[PDB]
Amino acid sequence: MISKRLELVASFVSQGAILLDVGSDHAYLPIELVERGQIKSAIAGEVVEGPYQSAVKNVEAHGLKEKIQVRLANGLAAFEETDQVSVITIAGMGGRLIARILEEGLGKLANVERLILQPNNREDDLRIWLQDHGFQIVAESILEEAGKFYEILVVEAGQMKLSASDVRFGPFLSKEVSPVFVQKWQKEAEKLEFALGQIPEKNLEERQVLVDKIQAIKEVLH
Repeated sequence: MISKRLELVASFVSQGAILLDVGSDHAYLPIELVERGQIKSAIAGEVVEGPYQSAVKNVEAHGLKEKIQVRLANGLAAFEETDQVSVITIAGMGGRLIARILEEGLGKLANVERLILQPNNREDDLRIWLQDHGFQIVAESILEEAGKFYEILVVEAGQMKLSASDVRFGPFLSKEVSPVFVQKWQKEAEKLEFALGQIPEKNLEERQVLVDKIQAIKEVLH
């Protein structure tokens, strides 16, 4: 019932966890995880009425009302200390929206062991946010799906100090340089090389930003 993207997210969900899945997609991830004996129970948060009702019905269809609660609430409003959530997944959103949800519920995160985050974009700004709020990345994965590329960041409480290069490329991804990582950044290099092809020729400052981006990529791929 889940895609390769969410299956990859799933693989970081610690055995025995109590899970909060934020904006859960039809509750398929938590349903799947409980059905395979991987977690004890879950909360699926949904902020809109449609996705809320679909998550409620899927959980009911699967007979898992005793193990998965579905709550109508925005982001981290879906849980409280008393829920004993140990893992939170937040997947399928832009990275700055992930940061906004983490920021608004920042006061509840101290007793969560692990966050698994799959930003659709702005991964760099999410890594800055994490670092500035007392979180460290402890694993990263990257996949391709229908011709697009998705990063997954695994995070636990603690300090990190990222280089500009780790901010942009990922401290784990830039070390592995997997075949999928190469396709993503190579494709991004050619996009940049094409755009810098357009804009000419004066206004150096402007072309410069694109030039530095291209070298950064060349360096991390060497």
